[PDB]
Amino acid sequence: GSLQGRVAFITGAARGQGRSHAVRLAAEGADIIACDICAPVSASVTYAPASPEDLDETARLVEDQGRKALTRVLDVRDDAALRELVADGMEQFGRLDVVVANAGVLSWGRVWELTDEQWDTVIGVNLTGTWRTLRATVPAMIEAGNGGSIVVVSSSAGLKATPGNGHYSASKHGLTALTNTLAIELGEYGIRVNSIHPYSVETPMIEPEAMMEIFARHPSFVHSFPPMPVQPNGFMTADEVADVVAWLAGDGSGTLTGTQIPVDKGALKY
Amino acid sequence: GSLQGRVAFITGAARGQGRSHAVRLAAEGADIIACDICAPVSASVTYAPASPEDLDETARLVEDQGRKALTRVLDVRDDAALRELVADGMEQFGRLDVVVANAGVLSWGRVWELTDEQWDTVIGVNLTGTWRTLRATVPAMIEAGNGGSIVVVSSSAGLKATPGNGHYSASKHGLTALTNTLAIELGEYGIRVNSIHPYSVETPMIEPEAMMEIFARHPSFVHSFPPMPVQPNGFMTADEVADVVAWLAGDGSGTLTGTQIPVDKGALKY
Amino acid sequence: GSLQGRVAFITGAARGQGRSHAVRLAAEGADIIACDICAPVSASVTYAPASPEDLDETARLVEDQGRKALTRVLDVRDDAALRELVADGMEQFGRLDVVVANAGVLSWGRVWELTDEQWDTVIGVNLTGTWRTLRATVPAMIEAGNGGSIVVVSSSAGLKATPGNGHYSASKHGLTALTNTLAIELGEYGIRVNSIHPYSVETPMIEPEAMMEIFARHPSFVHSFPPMPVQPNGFMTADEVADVVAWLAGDGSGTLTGTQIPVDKGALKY
Amino acid sequence: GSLQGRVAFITGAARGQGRSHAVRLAAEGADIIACDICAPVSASVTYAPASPEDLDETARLVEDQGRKALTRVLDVRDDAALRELVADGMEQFGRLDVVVANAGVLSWGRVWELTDEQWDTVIGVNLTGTWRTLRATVPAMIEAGNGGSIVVVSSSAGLKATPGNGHYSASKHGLTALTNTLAIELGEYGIRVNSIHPYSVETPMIEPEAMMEIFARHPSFVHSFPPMPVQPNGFMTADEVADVVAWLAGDGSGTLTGTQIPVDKGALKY
Ligand SMILES: NC(=O)c1ccc[n+]([C@@H]2O[C@H](COP(=O)([O-])OP(=O)(O)OC[C@H]3O[C@@H](n4cnc5c(N)ncnc54)[C@H](O)[C@@H]3O)[C@@H](O)[C@H]2O)c1
Ligand SMILES: NC(=O)c1ccc[n+]([C@@H]2O[C@H](COP(=O)([O-])OP(=O)(O)OC[C@H]3O[C@@H](n4cnc5c(N)ncnc54)[C@H](O)[C@@H]3O)[C@@H](O)[C@H]2O)c1
Ligand SMILES: NC(=O)c1ccc[n+]([C@@H]2O[C@H](COP(=O)([O-])OP(=O)(O)OC[C@H]3O[C@@H](n4cnc5c(N)ncnc54)[C@H](O)[C@@H]3O)[C@@H](O)[C@H]2O)c1
Ligand SMILES: NC(=O)c1ccc[n+]([C@@H]2O[C@H](COP(=O)([O-])OP(=O)(O)OC[C@H]3O[C@@H](n4cnc5c(N)ncnc54)[C@H](O)[C@@H]3O)[C@@H](O)[C@H]2O)c1
Repeated sequence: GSLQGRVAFITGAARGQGRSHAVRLAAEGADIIACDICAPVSASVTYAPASPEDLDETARLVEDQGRKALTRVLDVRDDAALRELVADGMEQFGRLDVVVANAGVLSWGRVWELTDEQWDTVIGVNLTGTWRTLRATVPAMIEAGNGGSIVVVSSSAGLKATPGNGHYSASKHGLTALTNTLAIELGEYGIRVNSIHPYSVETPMIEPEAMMEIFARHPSFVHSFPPMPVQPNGFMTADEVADVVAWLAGDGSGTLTGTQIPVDKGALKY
Repeated sequence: GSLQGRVAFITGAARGQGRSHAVRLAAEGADIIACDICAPVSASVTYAPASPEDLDETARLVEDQGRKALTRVLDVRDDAALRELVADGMEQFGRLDVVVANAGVLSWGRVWELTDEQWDTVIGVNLTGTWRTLRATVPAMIEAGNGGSIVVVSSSAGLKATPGNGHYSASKHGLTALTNTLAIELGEYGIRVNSIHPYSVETPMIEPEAMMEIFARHPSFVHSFPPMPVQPNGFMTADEVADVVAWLAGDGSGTLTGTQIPVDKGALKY
Repeated sequence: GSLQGRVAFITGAARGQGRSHAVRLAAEGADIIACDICAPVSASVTYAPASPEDLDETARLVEDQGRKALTRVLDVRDDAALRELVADGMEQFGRLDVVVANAGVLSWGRVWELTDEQWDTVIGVNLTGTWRTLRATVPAMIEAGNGGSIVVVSSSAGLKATPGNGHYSASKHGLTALTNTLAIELGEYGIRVNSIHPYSVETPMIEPEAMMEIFARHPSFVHSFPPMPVQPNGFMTADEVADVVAWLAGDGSGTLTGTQIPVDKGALKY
Repeated sequence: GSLQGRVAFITGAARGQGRSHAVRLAAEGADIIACDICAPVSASVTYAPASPEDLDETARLVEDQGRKALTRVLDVRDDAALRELVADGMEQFGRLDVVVANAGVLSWGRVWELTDEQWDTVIGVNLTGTWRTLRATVPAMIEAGNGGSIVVVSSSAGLKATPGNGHYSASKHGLTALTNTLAIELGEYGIRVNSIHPYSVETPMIEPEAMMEIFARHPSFVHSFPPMPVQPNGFMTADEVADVVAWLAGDGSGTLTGTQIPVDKGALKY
């Protein structure tokens, strides 16, 4: 496979896109270090939470590919827990080639109506939590000496801010900037850093209830959420997003660092 | 008198660019609500801090333009302080036409070498603090019913992330997103929201030794910091930045909302 | 006035936006060199053409501002005619401070359905014609030695390409590039170069029959043409576009070169 | 292989990037239609031209992959030649799945110093010739009814214009626009359209002598041409660009349409 004998570290791997990346990267030959908070993060995040069962199942799916999975329940806002998982992973697998910084949360409210808890939770998990993930993994990837590839999961909202979630758009634009700063800073080490910007991926993060409420109260907001030109009905799958991550993780994308890749089937073109 | 009889609320107004905006908007006719921490923000911010004398100085300069100045020492991370200043300001002036969210801080370190204090300070002042400023002022502007103009001070690093300051670049990209989400959400209220992206402005924030050290350690980082094509030697002034803020604040820029204006004499073109 | 004693050269000045710039820059104190083809460009351009009477009217409006107008019927694709008008303008006024490259045409068709005529006309007037305008005017501005400001009229379709007019979108993206290349090349001469990107300006170019037909045949294209957030009904006026041009033309925008200014009341945010 | 039983049409296939794409897509299992002017395009293009022999070598390299090659000497500016090659191609192969519009030329000069020959050659080949290529191929792809993937070769200068070649930067920005217009127009047909933006690729197009002449006269222009952060010395190869084209051509990129992919090893981040 394109990743035979390599090792990837993936956050938010309990379900959804994170699980898809873990399984796909395993299918490509990588052993997997995977973590997820496996719990509701906040009263302000109103869709269904991931469970520890979900993470165990990612691990079974990785093992089904003939690979090894080290999994752990942790919060990416918990620096000590991240350091320890990285250390345990390096002891078990001995190298670190791919990082997928994927854990995130979403909530909704107009900028001046957002609460402290809404703000702090989204900025804290999405932006600070990603930074902590990067700070914990980068030294191990440098020390391993094999170069590497880091994929930061931003959002289409990380390139074009959307109404009703300025805190989420801010967190995700912040991720675009981290990706690009880190691409410059890690160039000399042979480590590439790129970001993906998905749209309309069918996971529990998309709460149809929340969207209907937003468009009910502010009908003009619909103009920020158009159909996808090459798939004008319904949603893309988490596995489809994993096609992009697999390619970025491997040598086929050796010419890309600092790129913002929209995974949106054309929606950002409208 | 492009702003005759109007009221502007400005953060970080003790000195530097914030001072220049206060005095200019005053000379255009606006009375001024202005605030600043007037103290060191963090050991991690190594250049000289502003003083309470600086903010009194801004107040006197505004008064010399024939206008009123309400000033206060507060931290933009202190929500109650912000709310109280907005309330006292509305009591005194009865309207709010312009917000210039200008308070900010800078420090330097590669992404994986940043400390919790460096990160938390930059994200908390620049991103969260700006959000708190917007949340505290937007409802007064809506209630006044005269529409208005909000200027968010981002940076050239909020459009093109730079090496050695990923936290700062993230904070300022986050501000780009806040500007654009807010522009959409406030359009129906007749309030325009735009961001400026300065480069090389002569204020204490760019005392040169930090940058000298960064380049000495990481020589390749110089490529991210080119000359300004229309001023290839030296620095732009804080009063030059206030020309742009003055035009965005007033009606001459009525066709602009959601725009990112580089104030860089062309440096972003390189 | 902000442009007192200065001289501006404006193309497509017979009506619409170009007329509004001519009259506005005259009100600011500038003398005006104004030109327009005053004729239908092509059978492929289906809205009403400008007439010589239109250009004489622009001249009368300039003269009512107390300023002088040199006007000339010419085609921006005609190099000799451009060179001759620049020369006559320098003989009359002895200087050249502002250039507004505004002449433009529009037609509609899907990429693979466009005719040679449709393509050649739009590329030829918009992209090549603007280039000829800059080549003919830039040497005179340099020679005069007072620095200057050049405004290139692109479109929102010069930043975000639209369906049904790939030729026009390509021409206007070409103008964004020309603006930026020229800004770098002219920096050393003290000449600023910026582009404006309007949307939904009420001129004959936007007679609604063509757009109505495009939408009826290709209904999904409607997603590319959202409302303006701060003006969700109707169109902006040519005089409103002239507010931005006037500011760019003068010293208040001395910190801007190489900037792309959307004049769209927020529409590109959606 | 990923493109087994499919057909790809490639322009500029005599050598350099175009040859790399033809041989790679053949290795993935596609039969090839390939064409090239195999002659000097213009006195204004000063580096060595491709030869008919170059194109025959490409054909052999395709046949070595065990695939069929239909090749033809033609100018992409020549519409009848394109239609006839497309027609012969469909008769021979029966379908058309991938188009790589790669033919291009480069020359150098400041905007107001460019000759008519310089301008007309670069716009005619790069912008108009690419348009003609798309207009000739898109109908055949639609009629075949299998969807498809179209790759437009722009340049880093199609994202960030460069000094000394405003005409080339304009032509390549125009290609960005064509890509995105076409992505919206072709979505309903299951045809994806994406653009690549390479930098520093080792082909005859990079003439060390012309660069040295440019920097000799205008030293400040060097700031637009930085090193590649993940390959700070030397050039990337044509085969490395072909990794990106092979991925875009195939189903692994099914989530991408309207994307601008920089192929620059990070250079655009500086
Ligand atoms: N669903 C979409 O349409 C969409 C679009 C663009 C971007 N995104 C982003 O994609 C990424 C994956 O989201 P998803 O769609 O699979 O949704 P999801 O909610 O199903 O998956 C996110 C996972 O992250 C975990 N997580 C949340 N906070 C965490 C924390 N503090 N520490 C550790 N783990 C945490 C969750 O438990 C969950 O398992 C997220 O970053 C999200 O913002 C989603
Ligand atoms: N100087 C530059 O080159 C440059 C370039 C681009 C952007 N910026 C941005 O411009 C803005 C103004 O900075 P400047 O150049 O005038 O530097 P400065 O340090 O001279 O001024 C910033 C002011 O903000 C105040 N401030 C900092 N943290 C605060 C807090 N928590 N609460 C209240 N006040 C606080 C400071 O006391 C100071 O008076 C900042 O947002 C900065 O990030 C500066
Ligand atoms: N109307 C809009 O909504 C809109 C939006 C974005 C950009 N634009 C651009 O604004 C600019 C001004 O257009 P407008 O809206 O005022 O439309 P308009 O057609 O009323 O004005 C354009 C003027 O350019 C002149 N012209 C056309 N081809 C010429 C040529 N070859 N040589 C000399 N003159 C020529 C015309 O005769 C006409 O007077 C154009 O470049 C157009 O592409 C318009
Ligand atoms: N080399 C670089 O660094 C670089 C960087 C960015 C983009 N590009 C672009 O990549 C593409 C490939 O260029 P390359 O680097 O392989 O250079 P190249 O000159 O080796 O290849 C270009 C090929 O296109 C052919 N061609 C030129 N004009 C033609 C016409 N009118 N009709 C048919 N064929 C024609 C040439 O004969 C040549 O074989 C071009 O579009 C170029 O602009 C190159």
